[PDB]
Amino acid sequence: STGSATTTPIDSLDDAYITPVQIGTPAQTLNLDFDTGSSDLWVFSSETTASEVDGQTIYTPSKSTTAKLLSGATWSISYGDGSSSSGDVYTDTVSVGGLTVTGQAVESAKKVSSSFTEDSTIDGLLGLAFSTLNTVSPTQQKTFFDNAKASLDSPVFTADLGYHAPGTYNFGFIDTTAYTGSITYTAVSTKQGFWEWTSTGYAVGSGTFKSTSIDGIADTGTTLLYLPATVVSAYWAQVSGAKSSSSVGGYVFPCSATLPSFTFGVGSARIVIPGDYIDFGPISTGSSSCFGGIQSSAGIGINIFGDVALKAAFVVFNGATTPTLGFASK
Repeated sequence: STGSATTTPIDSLDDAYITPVQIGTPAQTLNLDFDTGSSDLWVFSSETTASEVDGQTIYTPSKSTTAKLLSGATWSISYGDGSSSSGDVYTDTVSVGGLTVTGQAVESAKKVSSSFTEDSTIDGLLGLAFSTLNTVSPTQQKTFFDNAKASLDSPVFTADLGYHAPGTYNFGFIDTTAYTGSITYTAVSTKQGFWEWTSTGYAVGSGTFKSTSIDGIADTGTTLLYLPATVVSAYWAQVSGAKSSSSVGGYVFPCSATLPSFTFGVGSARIVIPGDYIDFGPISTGSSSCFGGIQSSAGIGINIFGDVALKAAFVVFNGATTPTLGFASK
């Protein structure tokens, strides 16, 4: 089997992407944030505290003929941005882009933190990291990918995120029309439950490439590119008037600037992030200070190749017995 679904930016900045997901019988379609940095499929639901729901579409298990309470199971998750959610668990039929899994754990939120409530466009998350990170207790549950894997034509999914445009998540096949040149594959460590890999270095603009190992994670659920402070300082030093602002919480730059590109290495290959991808617009409405898309990972404890980086590539998440990542230009 295969599946193919379009993923759509939630706003004009590409702060996140949503993908429609069918849950239950008859189908209830929710728009989920596919997150290769976590391993829980959780939804706004009929159980969510009413004051914490503001415009989201909810899953109502009582209206699904295939929903079953997973008795005694609970979940609770905290993300890198400080957000959180928790609740109880159903199993139900879940389809993505025509690919169906029966018996998928659908984590129903009883509580969500304010950032979730305030984002009306995201109805929940679909985690695509390794199932070792799944938070269900006392019986850990599998991701949608892990449950689909054995049925897929190939044990892979791909992320093809757009810049200010829709893109695609495919399951079970590699669309050879969706990228240019060849795909470079690189090793993955699953020791922390992430798609963790090592970039071979970077360049700023037209500058020379710096060969240096940068360990980090491929994380579709993180907006920005978080890299070591040395690398980030070297990038922003090329932008007149850029500075790190402790009050704003990262590097800002004059909205009048033209940003340089940023290149990262994948083995001997290179992915170029155009400068425009690094502009996250005014820090507050009408400001002439703009927020940067490359930020320091210092204090986060891991480097994160978030959407800023991944949207410059066609990315293969290879879930074979030994997982690997692949990157191609597009």
